[PDB]
Amino acid sequence: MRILLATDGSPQARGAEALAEWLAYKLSAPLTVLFVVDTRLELERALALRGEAVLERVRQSALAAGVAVEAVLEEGVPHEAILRRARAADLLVLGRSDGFGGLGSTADRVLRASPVPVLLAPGEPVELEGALLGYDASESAVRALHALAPLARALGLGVRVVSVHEDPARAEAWALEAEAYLRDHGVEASALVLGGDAADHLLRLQGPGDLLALGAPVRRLVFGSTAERVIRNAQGPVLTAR
Amino acid sequence: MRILLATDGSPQARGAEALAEWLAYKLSAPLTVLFVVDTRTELERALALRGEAVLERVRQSALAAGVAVEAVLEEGVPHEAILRRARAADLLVLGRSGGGLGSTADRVLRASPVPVLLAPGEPVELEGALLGYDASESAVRALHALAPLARALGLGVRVVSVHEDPARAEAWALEAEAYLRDHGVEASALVLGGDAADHLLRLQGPGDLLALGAPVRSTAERVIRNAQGPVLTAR
Repeated sequence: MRILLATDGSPQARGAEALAEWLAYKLSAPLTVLFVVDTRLELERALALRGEAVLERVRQSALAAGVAVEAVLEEGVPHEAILRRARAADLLVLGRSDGFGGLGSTADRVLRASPVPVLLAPGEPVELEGALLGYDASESAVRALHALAPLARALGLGVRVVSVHEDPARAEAWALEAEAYLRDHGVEASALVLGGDAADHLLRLQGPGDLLALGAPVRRLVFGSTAERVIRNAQGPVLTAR
Repeated sequence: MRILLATDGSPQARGAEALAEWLAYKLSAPLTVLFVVDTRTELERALALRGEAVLERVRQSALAAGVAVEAVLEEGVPHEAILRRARAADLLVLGRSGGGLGSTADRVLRASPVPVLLAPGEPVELEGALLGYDASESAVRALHALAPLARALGLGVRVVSVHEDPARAEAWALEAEAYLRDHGVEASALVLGGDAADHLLRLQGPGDLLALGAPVRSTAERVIRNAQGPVLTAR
Protein backbone atom coordinates (compact mmCIF):
# COMPACT_ATOMS: atom_id res chain seq x y z
CA MET A 1 0.00 0.00 0.00
CA ARG A 2 1.63 3.25 -1.15
CA ILE A 3 0.83 6.61 0.46
CA LEU A 4 1.11 9.97 -1.30
CA LEU A 5 1.46 13.18 0.70
CA ALA A 6 1.04 16.45 -1.17
CA THR A 7 2.09 19.42 0.98
CA ASP A 8 2.49 23.14 0.28
CA GLY A 9 4.75 23.70 3.29
CA SER A 10 2.19 26.02 4.89
CA PRO A 11 1.28 25.70 8.60
CA GLN A 12 -2.25 24.53 7.75
CA ALA A 13 -0.80 21.45 6.05
CA ARG A 14 1.20 20.43 9.13
CA GLY A 15 -1.71 18.21 10.11
CA ALA A 16 -1.80 16.32 6.82
CA GLU A 17 1.98 15.89 6.82
CA ALA A 18 1.83 14.54 10.36
CA LEU A 19 -1.13 12.24 9.66
CA ALA A 20 0.64 10.77 6.61
CA GLU A 21 3.84 9.97 8.50
CA TRP A 22 1.79 8.35 11.25
CA LEU A 23 -0.30 6.29 8.79
CA ALA A 24 2.78 5.16 6.91
CA TYR A 25 4.27 4.33 10.31
CA LYS A 26 1.34 2.27 11.53
CA LEU A 27 0.48 0.57 8.22
CA SER A 28 4.20 0.00 7.65
CA ALA A 29 3.76 1.41 4.17
CA PRO A 30 6.17 3.36 1.99
CA LEU A 31 5.54 7.13 1.76
CA THR A 32 5.99 9.59 -1.14
CA VAL A 33 6.06 13.33 -0.34
CA LEU A 34 5.38 15.72 -3.19
CA PHE A 35 5.89 19.50 -3.31
CA VAL A 36 4.76 21.29 -6.43
CA VAL A 37 6.47 24.56 -7.25
CA ASP A 38 3.58 26.53 -8.71
CA THR A 39 5.32 27.79 -11.85
CA ARG A 40 2.23 29.90 -12.54
CA LEU A 41 2.85 32.47 -9.77
CA GLU A 42 14.15 34.52 -11.95
CA LEU A 43 12.42 34.78 -8.57
CA GLU A 44 11.11 31.28 -9.29
CA ARG A 45 14.28 30.04 -7.58
CA ALA A 46 12.63 31.42 -4.44
CA LEU A 47 9.47 29.36 -4.77
CA ALA A 48 11.73 26.43 -5.63
CA LEU A 49 14.25 27.06 -2.85
CA ARG A 50 11.57 26.57 -0.20
CA GLY A 51 10.04 23.48 -1.80
CA GLU A 52 13.26 21.55 -1.39
CA ALA A 53 13.43 22.76 2.20
CA VAL A 54 9.84 21.77 2.93
CA LEU A 55 10.67 18.35 1.49
CA GLU A 56 13.81 17.70 3.58
CA ARG A 57 11.95 18.89 6.64
CA VAL A 58 9.14 16.38 6.05
CA ARG A 59 11.45 13.74 4.57
CA GLN A 60 13.78 13.49 7.60
CA SER A 61 10.95 13.85 10.10
CA ALA A 62 9.74 10.57 8.56
CA LEU A 63 13.16 8.98 7.97
CA ALA A 64 13.57 9.44 11.70
CA ALA A 65 10.10 8.05 12.38
CA GLY A 66 11.27 4.90 10.61
CA VAL A 67 9.07 5.43 7.57
CA ALA A 68 10.30 4.36 4.13
CA VAL A 69 10.15 7.74 2.40
CA GLU A 70 10.92 9.39 -0.95
CA ALA A 71 10.71 13.12 -1.64
CA VAL A 72 9.70 14.55 -4.99
CA LEU A 73 10.06 18.09 -6.22
CA GLU A 74 8.14 19.21 -9.29
CA GLU A 75 7.12 22.36 -11.10
CA GLY A 76 3.87 23.18 -12.83
CA VAL A 77 0.18 23.18 -11.95
CA PRO A 78 -0.13 21.48 -8.48
CA HIS A 79 -3.35 19.52 -8.97
CA GLU A 80 -2.07 18.41 -12.37
CA ALA A 81 1.06 16.94 -10.81
CA ILE A 82 -0.76 15.65 -7.73
CA LEU A 83 -3.26 13.79 -9.92
CA ARG A 84 -0.53 12.25 -12.07
CA ARG A 85 1.45 11.12 -9.03
CA ALA A 86 -1.72 9.73 -7.46
CA ARG A 87 -1.88 6.98 -10.09
CA ALA A 88 1.20 5.45 -8.48
CA ALA A 89 -0.51 5.53 -5.11
CA ASP A 90 -3.31 3.89 -3.13
CA LEU A 91 -4.14 6.74 -0.77
CA LEU A 92 -3.77 10.49 -1.23
CA VAL A 93 -3.29 12.78 1.82
CA LEU A 94 -3.85 16.57 1.63
CA GLY A 95 -3.54 19.51 4.01
CA ARG A 96 -6.75 21.55 4.18
CA SER A 97 -5.17 24.80 2.97
CA ASP A 98 -12.89 29.34 -1.82
CA GLY A 99 -13.55 26.06 -3.62
CA PHE A 100 -15.31 22.92 -2.40
CA GLY A 101 -15.46 22.71 1.39
CA GLY A 102 -13.29 25.82 1.38
CA LEU A 103 -10.31 23.60 0.59
CA GLY A 104 -9.06 25.98 -2.07
CA SER A 105 -8.88 25.57 -5.84
CA THR A 106 -6.00 23.05 -5.87
CA ALA A 107 -7.44 20.59 -3.33
CA ASP A 108 -10.79 21.25 -5.03
CA ARG A 109 -9.53 20.05 -8.43
CA VAL A 110 -7.84 16.97 -6.98
CA LEU A 111 -11.09 15.77 -5.36
CA ARG A 112 -12.77 16.15 -8.74
CA ALA A 113 -10.67 13.53 -10.57
CA SER A 114 -8.45 11.58 -8.16
CA PRO A 115 -7.98 7.90 -9.10
CA VAL A 116 -7.77 7.02 -5.39
CA PRO A 117 -9.40 7.89 -2.03
CA VAL A 118 -8.42 11.33 -0.71
CA LEU A 119 -7.68 11.90 2.99
CA LEU A 120 -8.39 15.46 4.18
CA ALA A 121 -6.56 16.21 7.43
CA PRO A 122 -7.35 19.04 9.86
CA GLY A 123 -4.81 21.77 10.56
CA GLU A 124 -3.88 20.60 14.06
CA PRO A 125 -2.68 16.97 14.33
CA VAL A 126 -4.41 14.50 16.66
CA GLU A 127 -4.83 10.82 17.56
CA LEU A 128 -7.29 8.59 15.71
CA GLU A 129 -9.53 6.90 18.28
CA GLY A 130 -12.44 5.85 16.10
CA ALA A 131 -14.09 6.04 12.71
CA LEU A 132 -17.42 6.49 10.96
CA LEU A 133 -18.99 5.92 7.59
CA GLY A 134 -21.73 7.92 5.90
CA TYR A 135 -23.43 5.24 3.78
CA ASP A 136 -26.44 5.21 1.42
CA ALA A 137 -25.32 2.36 -0.85
CA SER A 138 -24.51 4.77 -3.68
CA GLU A 139 -21.51 3.93 -5.87
CA SER A 140 -19.29 6.49 -4.11
CA ALA A 141 -20.44 5.36 -0.68
CA VAL A 142 -19.48 1.80 -1.69
CA ARG A 143 -16.00 2.97 -2.69
CA ALA A 144 -15.73 4.85 0.60
CA LEU A 145 -16.87 1.73 2.47
CA HIS A 146 -14.20 -0.40 0.73
CA ALA A 147 -11.48 2.20 1.23
CA LEU A 148 -12.25 2.55 4.94
CA ALA A 149 -12.28 -1.17 5.88
CA PRO A 150 -8.53 -1.93 5.51
CA LEU A 151 -7.52 1.28 7.31
CA ALA A 152 -9.97 0.72 10.16
CA ARG A 153 -8.74 -2.87 10.47
CA ALA A 154 -5.04 -2.00 10.47
CA LEU A 155 -5.43 0.94 12.89
CA GLY A 156 -7.74 -1.01 15.21
CA LEU A 157 -10.67 1.42 14.85
CA GLY A 158 -14.28 0.45 15.32
CA VAL A 159 -16.65 1.89 12.75
CA ARG A 160 -20.02 3.53 13.34
CA VAL A 161 -22.03 3.26 10.12
CA VAL A 162 -24.35 6.22 9.61
CA SER A 163 -27.35 6.05 7.29
CA VAL A 164 -29.92 8.84 6.94
CA HIS A 165 -33.26 8.75 5.16
CA GLU A 166 -36.91 9.73 5.63
CA ASP A 167 -37.81 6.04 5.60
CA PRO A 168 -36.22 4.15 8.51
CA ALA A 169 -36.59 0.88 6.60
CA ARG A 170 -34.44 2.14 3.73
CA ALA A 171 -31.80 3.57 6.07
CA GLU A 172 -31.63 0.34 8.11
CA ALA A 173 -30.97 -1.78 5.03
CA TRP A 174 -28.10 0.52 4.07
CA ALA A 175 -26.52 0.60 7.52
CA LEU A 176 -26.71 -3.20 7.82
CA GLU A 177 -25.34 -3.92 4.35
CA ALA A 178 -22.29 -1.79 5.22
CA GLU A 179 -21.98 -3.17 8.75
CA ALA A 180 -22.02 -6.70 7.33
CA TYR A 181 -19.24 -5.85 4.85
CA LEU A 182 -17.06 -4.30 7.53
CA ARG A 183 -17.56 -7.34 9.77
CA ASP A 184 -16.76 -9.63 6.85
CA HIS A 185 -13.46 -7.75 6.67
CA GLY A 186 -12.48 -8.02 10.35
CA VAL A 187 -13.77 -4.65 11.46
CA GLU A 188 -15.97 -4.06 14.50
CA ALA A 189 -19.02 -2.03 13.56
CA SER A 190 -22.45 -0.72 14.43
CA ALA A 191 -25.37 0.65 12.43
CA LEU A 192 -26.97 3.99 13.29
CA VAL A 193 -30.36 4.50 11.58
CA LEU A 194 -31.42 8.16 11.62
CA GLY A 195 -33.60 10.77 9.95
CA GLY A 196 -33.30 14.54 9.64
CA ASP A 197 -30.23 16.22 8.24
CA ALA A 198 -27.29 13.95 7.35
CA ALA A 199 -24.58 16.62 7.56
CA ASP A 200 -25.84 17.66 11.00
CA HIS A 201 -25.63 14.10 12.30
CA LEU A 202 -22.22 13.42 10.78
CA LEU A 203 -20.90 16.71 12.14
CA ARG A 204 -22.46 15.99 15.54
CA LEU A 205 -21.08 12.42 15.58
CA GLN A 206 -17.50 13.25 14.63
CA GLY A 207 -15.04 14.56 17.18
CA PRO A 208 -11.44 15.57 16.34
CA GLY A 209 -10.39 12.00 17.10
CA ASP A 210 -12.66 10.37 14.52
CA LEU A 211 -11.98 9.50 10.89
CA LEU A 212 -15.15 10.04 8.87
CA ALA A 213 -15.34 8.28 5.51
CA LEU A 214 -17.84 9.30 2.87
CA GLY A 215 -18.46 9.28 -0.83
CA ALA A 216 -18.01 12.61 -2.59
CA PRO A 217 -19.32 12.10 -6.18
CA VAL A 218 -18.81 14.81 -8.83
CA ARG A 219 -22.56 15.59 -8.87
CA ARG A 220 -22.33 16.48 -5.15
CA LEU A 221 -19.09 18.45 -5.37
CA VAL A 222 -21.07 21.69 -5.40
CA PHE A 223 -21.60 24.10 -2.51
CA GLY A 224 -24.38 22.93 -0.19
CA SER A 225 -24.33 19.14 -0.66
CA THR A 226 -24.07 16.93 2.42
CA ALA A 227 -20.46 16.08 1.59
CA GLU A 228 -19.65 19.75 1.05
CA ARG A 229 -20.90 20.87 4.48
CA VAL A 230 -19.20 17.96 6.26
CA ILE A 231 -15.77 18.51 4.76
CA ARG A 232 -16.01 22.25 5.33
CA ASN A 233 -16.98 21.83 8.97
CA ALA A 234 -15.29 18.52 9.76
CA GLN A 235 -13.45 18.52 13.08
CA GLY A 236 -11.33 15.46 12.34
CA PRO A 237 -9.81 13.66 9.31
CA VAL A 238 -12.15 12.95 6.42
CA LEU A 239 -11.70 10.13 3.93
CA THR A 240 -13.37 10.70 0.56
CA ALA A 241 -13.84 8.53 -2.53
CA ARG A 242 -15.76 8.84 -5.83
CA MET B 1 -11.55 -10.36 0.49
CA ARG B 2 -15.01 -11.56 -0.49
CA ILE B 3 -15.49 -13.25 -3.85
CA LEU B 4 -18.93 -13.31 -5.46
CA LEU B 5 -19.55 -16.06 -8.01
CA ALA B 6 -22.68 -15.71 -10.14
CA THR B 7 -23.52 -18.99 -11.89
CA ASP B 8 -26.57 -19.87 -13.97
CA GLY B 9 -25.61 -23.55 -14.00
CA SER B 10 -25.19 -24.01 -17.76
CA PRO B 11 -21.97 -25.47 -19.24
CA GLN B 12 -21.02 -21.92 -20.25
CA ALA B 13 -20.45 -21.22 -16.55
CA ARG B 14 -18.36 -24.21 -15.47
CA GLY B 15 -15.37 -21.99 -16.13
CA ALA B 16 -16.50 -19.26 -13.76
CA GLU B 17 -17.44 -21.84 -11.13
CA ALA B 18 -13.99 -23.42 -11.25
CA LEU B 19 -12.05 -20.16 -11.44
CA ALA B 20 -14.03 -18.68 -8.54
CA GLU B 21 -13.61 -21.80 -6.37
CA TRP B 22 -9.99 -21.89 -7.44
CA LEU B 23 -9.40 -18.22 -6.61
CA ALA B 24 -11.07 -18.76 -3.24
CA TYR B 25 -8.95 -21.80 -2.37
CA LYS B 26 -5.84 -19.91 -3.47
CA LEU B 27 -6.51 -16.65 -1.61
CA SER B 28 -8.15 -18.29 1.41
CA ALA B 29 -11.08 -16.01 0.73
CA PRO B 30 -14.73 -16.69 1.46
CA LEU B 31 -16.85 -17.41 -1.60
CA THR B 32 -20.49 -16.40 -2.10
CA VAL B 33 -22.26 -18.26 -4.89
CA LEU B 34 -25.40 -16.67 -6.23
CA PHE B 35 -28.13 -18.19 -8.38
CA VAL B 36 -30.95 -16.11 -9.79
CA VAL B 37 -34.24 -17.63 -10.93
CA ASP B 38 -35.13 -15.34 -13.84
CA THR B 39 -38.86 -15.10 -13.13
CA ARG B 40 -39.46 -12.73 -16.08
CA THR B 41 -47.44 -22.27 -10.25
CA GLU B 42 -45.42 -24.12 -12.90
CA LEU B 43 -41.90 -23.27 -14.07
CA GLU B 44 -41.41 -21.83 -10.60
CA ARG B 45 -40.85 -25.03 -8.61
CA ALA B 46 -38.85 -26.33 -11.58
CA LEU B 47 -36.41 -23.46 -11.97
CA ALA B 48 -36.00 -22.96 -8.21
CA LEU B 49 -35.35 -26.69 -7.90
CA ARG B 50 -32.50 -26.48 -10.41
CA GLY B 51 -31.10 -23.33 -8.82
CA GLU B 52 -30.78 -25.28 -5.58
CA ALA B 53 -29.22 -28.18 -7.47
CA VAL B 54 -26.67 -25.82 -9.01
CA LEU B 55 -26.04 -24.03 -5.71
CA GLU B 56 -25.86 -27.25 -3.68
CA ARG B 57 -23.51 -28.58 -6.35
CA VAL B 58 -21.05 -25.65 -6.20
CA ARG B 59 -21.27 -25.62 -2.39
CA GLN B 60 -20.15 -29.24 -1.97
CA SER B 61 -17.28 -28.61 -4.41
CA ALA B 62 -16.09 -25.55 -2.49
CA LEU B 63 -16.40 -27.45 0.81
CA ALA B 64 -14.70 -30.54 -0.57
CA ALA B 65 -12.06 -28.09 -1.80
CA GLY B 66 -11.92 -26.57 1.67
CA VAL B 67 -13.27 -23.06 1.14
CA ALA B 68 -15.66 -21.12 3.37
CA VAL B 69 -18.75 -21.00 1.17
CA GLU B 70 -22.26 -19.56 1.15
CA ALA B 71 -25.05 -20.05 -1.37
CA VAL B 72 -27.85 -17.62 -2.13
CA LEU B 73 -30.99 -18.19 -4.18
CA GLU B 74 -32.51 -15.04 -5.57
CA GLU B 75 -35.69 -14.32 -7.47
CA GLY B 76 -35.84 -11.32 -9.77
CA VAL B 77 -33.70 -9.99 -12.61
CA PRO B 78 -30.16 -11.49 -12.76
CA HIS B 79 -28.10 -8.34 -13.27
CA GLU B 80 -30.06 -6.31 -10.74
CA ALA B 81 -29.43 -9.04 -8.16
CA ILE B 82 -25.79 -9.56 -9.07
CA LEU B 83 -25.15 -5.79 -9.08
CA ARG B 84 -26.85 -5.49 -5.69
CA ARG B 85 -24.98 -8.43 -4.16
CA ALA B 86 -21.83 -7.04 -5.77
CA ARG B 87 -21.84 -4.21 -3.23
CA ALA B 88 -20.88 -6.73 -0.52
CA ALA B 89 -18.04 -8.25 -2.52
CA ASP B 90 -14.56 -7.26 -3.64
CA LEU B 91 -14.37 -9.41 -6.73
CA LEU B 92 -17.15 -10.67 -8.98
CA VAL B 93 -16.96 -13.76 -11.23
CA LEU B 94 -19.38 -14.55 -14.09
CA GLY B 95 -19.49 -16.95 -17.01
CA ARG B 96 -18.93 -15.36 -20.43
CA SER B 97 -22.38 -16.16 -21.83
CA GLY B 98 -25.72 -17.88 -21.34
CA GLY B 99 -19.49 -17.54 -27.07
CA GLY B 100 -19.07 -14.02 -25.73
CA LEU B 101 -20.56 -11.21 -23.63
CA GLY B 102 -24.15 -12.20 -22.91
CA SER B 103 -27.06 -10.04 -21.77
CA THR B 104 -26.46 -10.25 -18.03
CA ALA B 105 -22.65 -10.10 -18.10
CA ASP B 106 -22.81 -7.05 -20.34
CA ARG B 107 -25.11 -5.09 -18.01
CA VAL B 108 -23.13 -6.18 -14.95
CA LEU B 109 -19.63 -5.31 -16.16
CA ARG B 110 -20.84 -1.89 -17.27
CA ALA B 111 -22.16 -1.01 -13.77
CA SER B 112 -20.32 -3.08 -11.17
CA PRO B 113 -18.85 -1.26 -8.16
CA VAL B 114 -16.09 -3.87 -8.11
CA PRO B 115 -13.71 -5.63 -10.58
CA VAL B 116 -15.49 -8.12 -12.82
CA LEU B 117 -13.82 -11.38 -13.87
CA LEU B 118 -15.33 -12.95 -17.00
CA ALA B 119 -14.32 -16.60 -17.43
CA PRO B 120 -14.46 -18.69 -20.62
CA GLY B 121 -16.84 -21.61 -20.68
CA GLU B 122 -14.06 -24.18 -20.57
CA PRO B 123 -12.27 -24.44 -17.16
CA VAL B 124 -8.54 -23.85 -16.78
CA GLU B 125 -5.99 -22.69 -14.21
CA LEU B 126 -4.37 -19.28 -14.61
CA GLU B 127 -0.69 -19.67 -15.48
CA GLY B 128 0.07 -16.13 -16.65
CA ALA B 129 -1.27 -12.57 -16.70
CA LEU B 130 -1.18 -9.34 -18.70
CA LEU B 131 -2.53 -5.81 -18.36
CA GLY B 132 -3.65 -3.39 -21.03
CA TYR B 133 -2.65 0.00 -19.64
CA ASP B 134 -3.06 3.55 -20.96
CA ALA B 135 -3.06 5.58 -17.73
CA SER B 136 -6.79 6.29 -18.07
CA GLU B 137 -8.98 6.13 -14.94
CA SER B 138 -10.37 2.71 -15.91
CA ALA B 139 -6.87 1.37 -16.55
CA VAL B 140 -5.68 2.68 -13.19
CA ARG B 141 -8.62 0.78 -11.65
CA ALA B 142 -7.63 -2.32 -13.60
CA LEU B 143 -4.00 -1.81 -12.57
CA HIS B 144 -4.93 -1.63 -8.88
CA ALA B 145 -7.32 -4.58 -9.06
CA LEU B 146 -4.74 -6.83 -10.79
CA ALA B 147 -1.81 -6.38 -8.37
CA PRO B 148 -3.33 -8.17 -5.35
CA LEU B 149 -4.57 -11.04 -7.52
CA ALA B 150 -1.27 -11.52 -9.32
CA ARG B 151 0.80 -11.58 -6.11
CA ALA B 152 -1.58 -14.04 -4.39
CA LEU B 153 -1.43 -16.43 -7.37
CA GLY B 154 2.32 -15.90 -7.85
CA LEU B 155 1.88 -14.66 -11.43
CA GLY B 156 4.17 -12.42 -13.44
CA VAL B 157 2.42 -9.58 -15.26
CA ARG B 158 3.17 -8.49 -18.81
CA VAL B 159 2.27 -4.78 -18.93
CA VAL B 160 1.11 -3.78 -22.44
CA SER B 161 0.94 -0.12 -23.49
CA VAL B 162 0.12 0.75 -27.09
CA HIS B 163 0.30 4.11 -28.83
CA GLU B 164 1.45 5.98 -31.95
CA ASP B 165 3.91 8.04 -29.94
CA PRO B 166 6.38 5.54 -28.39
CA ALA B 167 7.41 8.11 -25.80
CA ARG B 168 3.80 8.18 -24.54
CA ALA B 169 3.35 4.40 -24.56
CA GLU B 170 6.69 4.12 -22.77
CA ALA B 171 5.65 6.49 -19.98
CA TRP B 172 2.51 4.44 -19.45
CA ALA B 173 4.21 1.05 -19.44
CA LEU B 174 6.86 2.17 -16.94
CA GLU B 175 4.26 3.72 -14.63
CA ALA B 176 2.26 0.49 -14.53
CA GLU B 177 5.47 -1.51 -14.27
CA ALA B 178 6.75 0.44 -11.24
CA TYR B 179 3.39 0.31 -9.46
CA LEU B 180 3.36 -3.49 -9.64
CA ARG B 181 6.95 -3.89 -8.43
CA ASP B 182 6.17 -1.47 -5.60
CA HIS B 183 3.36 -3.86 -4.74
CA GLY B 184 5.45 -7.04 -4.78
CA VAL B 185 4.55 -8.32 -8.24
CA GLU B 186 7.05 -9.17 -10.98
CA ALA B 187 6.32 -7.29 -14.18
CA SER B 188 7.82 -6.20 -17.47
CA ALA B 189 6.37 -3.66 -19.84
CA LEU B 190 5.84 -4.40 -23.51
CA VAL B 191 5.74 -1.05 -25.34
CA LEU B 192 4.06 -1.28 -28.78
CA GLY B 193 2.57 0.66 -31.65
CA GLY B 194 -0.30 -0.35 -33.89
CA ASP B 195 -3.62 -1.79 -32.67
CA ALA B 196 -3.99 -2.30 -28.91
CA ALA B 197 -6.96 -4.60 -29.26
CA ASP B 198 -5.27 -7.12 -31.58
CA HIS B 199 -2.03 -7.10 -29.63
CA LEU B 200 -3.89 -7.78 -26.39
CA LEU B 201 -5.94 -10.50 -28.07
CA ARG B 202 -2.89 -11.96 -29.75
CA LEU B 203 -0.89 -11.85 -26.54
CA GLN B 204 -3.46 -13.60 -24.41
CA GLY B 205 -3.25 -17.37 -24.26
CA PRO B 206 -6.39 -19.10 -22.87
CA GLY B 207 -4.30 -19.68 -19.74
CA ASP B 208 -3.58 -15.96 -19.32
CA LEU B 209 -5.56 -13.45 -17.29
CA LEU B 210 -6.03 -10.26 -19.24
CA ALA B 211 -6.81 -7.13 -17.21
CA LEU B 212 -8.05 -3.89 -18.73
CA GLY B 213 -10.34 -1.01 -17.80
CA ALA B 214 -14.07 -1.37 -18.56
CA PRO B 215 -15.55 0.89 -21.27
CA VAL B 216 -17.13 4.23 -20.41
CA ARG B 217 -19.13 3.27 -23.52
CA SER B 218 -13.96 0.57 -28.41
CA THR B 219 -10.72 -1.14 -27.42
CA ALA B 220 -12.32 -2.59 -24.29
CA GLU B 221 -15.45 -3.89 -26.03
CA ARG B 222 -13.44 -5.50 -28.82
CA VAL B 223 -11.23 -7.28 -26.31
CA ILE B 224 -14.08 -8.35 -24.05
CA ARG B 225 -16.02 -9.64 -27.05
CA ASN B 226 -13.15 -11.75 -28.47
CA ALA B 227 -11.18 -12.80 -25.38
CA GLN B 228 -10.13 -16.44 -25.58
CA GLY B 229 -9.07 -16.36 -21.95
CA PRO B 230 -10.17 -15.02 -18.53
CA VAL B 231 -10.74 -11.27 -18.52
CA LEU B 232 -10.61 -8.94 -15.50
CA THR B 233 -12.41 -5.65 -15.90
CA ALA B 234 -12.58 -2.56 -13.69
CA ARG B 235 -14.02 0.93 -14.00
